[PDB]
Amino acid sequence: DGYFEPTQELSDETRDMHRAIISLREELEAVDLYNQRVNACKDKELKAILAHNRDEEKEHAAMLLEWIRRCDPAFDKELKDYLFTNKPIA
Amino acid sequence: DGYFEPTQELSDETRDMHRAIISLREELEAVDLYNQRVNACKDKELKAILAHNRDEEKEHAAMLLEWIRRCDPAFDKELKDYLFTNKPIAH
Amino acid sequence: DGYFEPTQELSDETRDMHRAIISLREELEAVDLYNQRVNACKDKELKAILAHNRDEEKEHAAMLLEWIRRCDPAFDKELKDYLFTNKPIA
Amino acid sequence: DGYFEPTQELSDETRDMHRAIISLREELEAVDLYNQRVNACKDKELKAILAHNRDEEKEHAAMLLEWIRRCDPAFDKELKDYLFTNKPIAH
Amino acid sequence: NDGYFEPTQELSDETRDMHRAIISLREELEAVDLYNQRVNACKDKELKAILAHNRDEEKEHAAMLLEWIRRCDPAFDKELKDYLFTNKPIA
Amino acid sequence: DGYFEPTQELSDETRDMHRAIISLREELEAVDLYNQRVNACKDKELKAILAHNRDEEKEHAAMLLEWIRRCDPAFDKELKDYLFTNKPIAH
Amino acid sequence: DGYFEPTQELSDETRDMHRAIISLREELEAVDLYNQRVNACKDKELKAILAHNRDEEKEHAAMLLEWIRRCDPAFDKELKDYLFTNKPIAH
Amino acid sequence: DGYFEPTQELSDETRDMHRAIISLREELEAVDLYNQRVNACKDKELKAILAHNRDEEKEHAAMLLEWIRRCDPAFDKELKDYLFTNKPIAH
Amino acid sequence: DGYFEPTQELSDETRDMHRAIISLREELEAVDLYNQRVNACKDKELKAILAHNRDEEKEHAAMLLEWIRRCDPAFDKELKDYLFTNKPIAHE
Amino acid sequence: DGYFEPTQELSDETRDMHRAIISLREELEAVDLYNQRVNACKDKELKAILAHNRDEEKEHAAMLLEWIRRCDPAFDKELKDYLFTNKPIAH
Repeated sequence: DGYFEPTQELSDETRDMHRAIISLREELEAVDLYNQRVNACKDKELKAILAHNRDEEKEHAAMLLEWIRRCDPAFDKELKDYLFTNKPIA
Repeated sequence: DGYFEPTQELSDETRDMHRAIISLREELEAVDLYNQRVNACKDKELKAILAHNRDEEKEHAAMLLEWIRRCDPAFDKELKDYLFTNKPIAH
Repeated sequence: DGYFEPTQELSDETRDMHRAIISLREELEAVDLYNQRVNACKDKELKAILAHNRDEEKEHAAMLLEWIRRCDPAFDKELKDYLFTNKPIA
Repeated sequence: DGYFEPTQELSDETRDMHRAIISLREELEAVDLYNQRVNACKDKELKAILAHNRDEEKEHAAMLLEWIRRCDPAFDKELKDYLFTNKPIAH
Repeated sequence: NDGYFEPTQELSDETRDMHRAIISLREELEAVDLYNQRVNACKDKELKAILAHNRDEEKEHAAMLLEWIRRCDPAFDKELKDYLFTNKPIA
Repeated sequence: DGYFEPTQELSDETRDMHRAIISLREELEAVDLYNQRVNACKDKELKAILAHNRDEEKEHAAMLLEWIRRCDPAFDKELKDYLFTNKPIAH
Repeated sequence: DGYFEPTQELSDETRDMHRAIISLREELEAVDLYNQRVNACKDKELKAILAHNRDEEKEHAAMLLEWIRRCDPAFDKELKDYLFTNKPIAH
Repeated sequence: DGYFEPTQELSDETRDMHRAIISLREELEAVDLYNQRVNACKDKELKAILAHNRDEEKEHAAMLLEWIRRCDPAFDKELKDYLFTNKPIAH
Repeated sequence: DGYFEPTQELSDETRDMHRAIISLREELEAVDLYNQRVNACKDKELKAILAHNRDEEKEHAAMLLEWIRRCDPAFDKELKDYLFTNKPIAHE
Repeated sequence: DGYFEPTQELSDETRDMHRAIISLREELEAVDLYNQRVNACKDKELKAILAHNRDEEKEHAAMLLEWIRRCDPAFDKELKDYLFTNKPIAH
C-alpha cells in the first residue's frame, strides 16, 4: 500500500520520502482514531490509555514531520509560512 | 470514511478535528503519490504539472497542520520540540 | 495502483496517460470530499482552509486535463463540443 | 460509496455535485482502464470493442464536466485559465 | 485489485483476453446499476438526463462485450441460447 | 448490496434490479476466476471441479440477464442489436 | 487475492489447496449473499432465480469440501467427529 | 462485514445463518493463511505454532458446518452425496 | 496484505516476525468478531460454537505473543512493566 | 471500521472490548510496518525515527493488552499460561 509506481522505478531517496510520509499519515490516523475512541469510550481506565497512546503518536508525527522538513525545501517553506503563528490561516 | 465510531456519538469538535486530520492525511498522500509519479514520469510537461501540484499540496498540509496545532496543545508541545531543529531527531 | 495490467506490458505513453488520469481522478475526488467537509464543517477557520484547498484543487484538475486533451484528439474533440457552451447538455 | 460525511448532513445540491463528480471519476477510470486493456489486448475484435467503449466514455466525461462547470464558478475560472491553450501548462 | 487472482504469467493470452472481456462487462453493468441508483436519487433535472444518457450507452457497451464472449465460449453461448429472448418460467 | 445511495432513498423496483445486476456481476466474476484457476490448476480432479462450477455459473448469469432485459427495454434493445450476430461488432 | 506469501514461494500442492479453499469460501459467501437477497427480495420471479442459484452453489461447496477432505487428514478427522451427528456441538 | 442488505430487513435466523457462514469462511481463511505461512516460514518454533493453530481452526470449521447442515436441508442433500465418497467428484 | 515493502528486500527474520504479528492480529480480530457475534446471536447452539471458537483463538494469540516476546527484548521490557499489575495503566 | 454487528446491538462493555482489541491490532500493525521500513530504509536518521516509533508502539500494545487481561478471565489465563516461560510453545 502507498506504492503507486513499481518500487524498482523509484530512487532510494523517493522511497525514503515515501517511508516517512506513509509513516506520518499512519501516525495521524492513529491520533484521529484514538481520539474518536476517547470520545466514544465508557470505561475510564481504557479512556486514559487511549488518550495516552493518542498523545504519543503526536510526538511520532512531529519527528517524522521534522525529518521531512530537513529533506524538502518546498515543504520547509510552507511550514515556515504557517506554523507557530496567530494570524488567520484562510 | 475514516469514521470508526458512529458520527452521532462524536461531538462537533471531535468531528472537525477528524475533518482536519483526514484532510491532512489525504494531502500528504497526494504529495507522496505525486513525488512517485514525478520520479517515474517520462513526458516533461506532465512532469512539470505533477511537481507543481505536489508543491501546492504541501501548502494545504501546512495550513491544516497549523489549524490542528492551534486547538491541540499536546500536538503543539511536540511540534515546538522538533520543528526547525538541527539536532538528532532520534539518532 | 490503478494498474489493471502489468506495468511492463504498457508503453511509456499509456503510462504517462495513466499518470494523468489517476491524478485528475484524485484531484476530483478531493474537490468532492472538501465540498462535503465544507458543508458539514463547524469551525469557521477550518471551513475557510477547506474551501481554499478545494478551490486550489480545481486548478490542479484543470491543468492535468489540459495535458490530456493536448495529446488526446478523441477527447480534445469531446471537450470542444461541450465545454464553455449554452446548449442543453442533455 | 464515496460519501465521507453522513448523507443527512449534506444539502441536495452538494449531493448532486457529488453524483456528478463521482460519475466523472468513474468514466475517467473507464477511459484509463480501457486504455490499458487496449495496449495489452491480443484479440483484434475484442480490441475494437474496448477502444469504442473507451472513446464513448470520453463523451460521458466531457458531458459531466460541462455540467460541473455550469454549477461551480471557481472551477469555471480555472478551466478558462487552462483549457484549449498553447502555452506551457506549468512548464 | 486487477481481478487477476493468479499471476498473469501463468495464464494464456486467450484466458487473459477473456478476463479483459468479462471484467470490462462487470464494469459497464456496475455503471448501469450505479447510474440507475443515481437517476432515482438525483434531484437536478439536467444532471438526471446526462446520468440516464450515460447509462443507456453503457448498456450498449455491455451487450457488445457479452456477444464477444458468446462467439468464443461454447458453454456460455448454449446458456444464452437456452434463456435469452424467451417467455417460459426461469427455474 | 453494493449501494452508492442510501437504501431508504431507493424504490423496491430499483432495489430488485440492483439485486439482479450485482448477482450477475458476481456470477460473471466467478466465471472469470474459475477460468483462471482452471488455467493455473495442477490437480486433475480439482481441475474438473473448478471447470464444472465455472460452466454452471454461466447458466446463473444467463438467466439473471434474461430477467434484466425483460424489464429493461433499453437493455432489451441493445441485446437484440448485438447478440447472436456475425457482423464485426465494433467499426 | 488470497495469497499472503509470494506464489513462487509456495508449492503446487499448497497452491491447489489455496485454490480449493478460496473457491469454497467464495461459494459459501454466494449462498449467504443469495440468502440475504431472498430474505429481502420483492419480485417473485427474481426470488426463484436467486434461491435456485443459491442452492446450486451449495453443491459447489460440498464438492470442494470433499476435494479438501481427501487430501487433508487433519480436516478429515474433524469432519468425522462432528458431521452427520445428532450430538451437541459446544456448551 | 458481509451484510449486503440492511440488517433491519433480515430476520434473526437469517442473521444467525449469516453468522455461521461468515465465521466458517473466516476459519477456512485462517486455514489457508496458516498453510501458506507454514510453507514459507523459516523458524521451527514459530512453524509449529502456525501448524498448531491451523489444525484447531479445522475443528472450528467442522463444528460450524455441522451447525449449517442441520438447519439447511438443501446443504444436507448435497453434503450427503459428496462427503466421504470414492466417485470422481466431477467429469 | 501485511507486506508494505517488497519481500525480496526483507530478511527471513523480519518475515518470520511479520508472520507472527499478522497471525496474532488475525487471531485477535477473530476474538473481537466472535465476541460481537456472541453479543448479537439469537440461537443458543450457535452461540456456544461461537463462544468456544473465540476462547481457543485467545490461546493461539497467547502462543504467538510468547514467541514474539522471546525474540524482541524491546517487547519483553514493555510487557514486564505493565502486565499483572494493579496500578492505573495510565493518565498521561 | 471493525464492527460486524450494528453498534446499537452491542453493549458498552462489548464496544470497549472492541475499542481495546482493534487499538491493539493497530499498534501491532504499526510495529510490523515499522519493522519492515527499518529493514528497507536507507537514510540512517529516518531509520532511527522509525525504530523509536516502533519500540514505543510496543508499549502502547503492552498497555492495551494489560487492560484486556484485567477483564477477560479466559484471556488472563492463556497469558498466565504461556507468557514469560521457557517450554516449547507448541510441538
